[PDB]
Amino acid sequence: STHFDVIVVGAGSMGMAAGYQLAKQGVKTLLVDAFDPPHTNGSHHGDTRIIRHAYGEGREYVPLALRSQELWYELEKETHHKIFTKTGVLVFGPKGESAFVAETMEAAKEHSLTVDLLEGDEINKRWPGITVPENYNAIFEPNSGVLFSENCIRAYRELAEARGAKVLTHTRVEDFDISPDSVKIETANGSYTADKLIVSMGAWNSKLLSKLNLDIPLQPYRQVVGFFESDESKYSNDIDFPGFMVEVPNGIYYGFPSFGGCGLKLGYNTFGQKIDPDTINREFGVYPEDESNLRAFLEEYMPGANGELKRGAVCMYTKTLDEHFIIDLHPEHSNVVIAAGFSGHGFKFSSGVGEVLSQLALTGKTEHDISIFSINRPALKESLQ
Ligand SMILES: *Cc1cc2c(cc1C)nc1c(=O)[nH]c(=O)nc-1n2C[C@H](O)[C@H](O)[C@H](O)COP(=O)(O)OP(=O)(O)OC[C@H]1O[C@@H](n2cnc3c(N)ncnc32)[C@H](O)[C@@H]1O
Ligand SMILES: [Cl-]
Repeated sequence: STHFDVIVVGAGSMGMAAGYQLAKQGVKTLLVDAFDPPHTNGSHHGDTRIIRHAYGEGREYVPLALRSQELWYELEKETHHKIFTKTGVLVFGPKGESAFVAETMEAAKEHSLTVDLLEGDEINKRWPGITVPENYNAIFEPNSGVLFSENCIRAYRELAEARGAKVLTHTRVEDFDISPDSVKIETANGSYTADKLIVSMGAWNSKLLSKLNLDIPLQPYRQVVGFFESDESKYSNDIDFPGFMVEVPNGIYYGFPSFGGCGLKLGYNTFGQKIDPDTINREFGVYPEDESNLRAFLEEYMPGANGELKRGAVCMYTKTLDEHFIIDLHPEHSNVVIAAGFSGHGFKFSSGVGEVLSQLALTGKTEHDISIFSINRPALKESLQ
């Protein structure tokens, strides 16, 4: 016997941010999650997340990256939880052989971002612990950095609840009942109604959006990361070792400097096992590529951080065909908002997306230009049942 103004299904990276934005405006919101955010079953754990401004995936992402950065700084001031550390982010690759590096440089240029350009030995000299061939070039962004993702969701939740938002945990939404003037969700713990619905179930979007008559290609991928014992005199955040995302002949890798001696963290971005969020094996090391792919990179580019494995984590990417996000209203229901397919690089934007989702749910529009994330774009191959 309780109606809400807005219901958010999937209170993760995007959903909890949306809940915070809605709650702050006095909007009666209900957030429902299959677990208890932040948790280790979705796509937000692993402790840290890189945030970049100069965007190699496309310069059209810069505006939202900058707005998100400002929002992260605001969150830092609103909670006791640590939110962001300005490690700066280094991007490098073979000269003339990386579209990612090239677009990163062009994005910085087009938006007048503050960055350093260096190559060959200059990279090795500036950052002891990095060893790249002389034919490698790079762009360093000193003002971007590292976000503590679990703290972000935890802070957004605590703030949202303090303002009246209700969070229903360990409740898996199984179906949706949408009408022209209301929305209703079904769960093992009961049904709820509201005026608007926000759908942000991460990897599970690939299995439940069909319940909304949507047939959009979304592939979940098993993506691991490892923390390795490193030479702290070189890889510690304290000695300014940067966060990074680089492209080498065999793919794209990303990493973080050691924080308080937790060890350098590394991940392989271009490769992962195709999986189902309900049957994925979340144990690190069950595939010999888990650890081998990482050490193959370390022994060649950051030899001093190829020590004993301290910790491992298994997480998920949810890719769209063009690897661009999906942030839009449901084509058949203006009272339903969709957030999906962040394709492995959406957390840094979660703060900004929360704001966008709030605007879409309340007004059906947003001040941000989200055209590249249209649910109707061709490269997506979207359709109905
Ligand atoms: C996996 C990964 C991703 C990643 C990364 C490293 C790894 C190993 N590093 C990143 C980085 O350095 N910078 C960056 O910008 N992004 C990076 N990423 C990607 C980012 O983490 C993902 O894009 C992001 O987390 C996507 O957010 P989203 O909100 O989509 O996913 P979620 O956080 O998993 O939240 C979904 C929630 O919904 C719930 N759920 C699922 N099904 C249901 C049902 N049926 N009912 C109710 N709730 C449901 C989940 O429980 C989850 O909490
Ligand atoms: Cl993702």
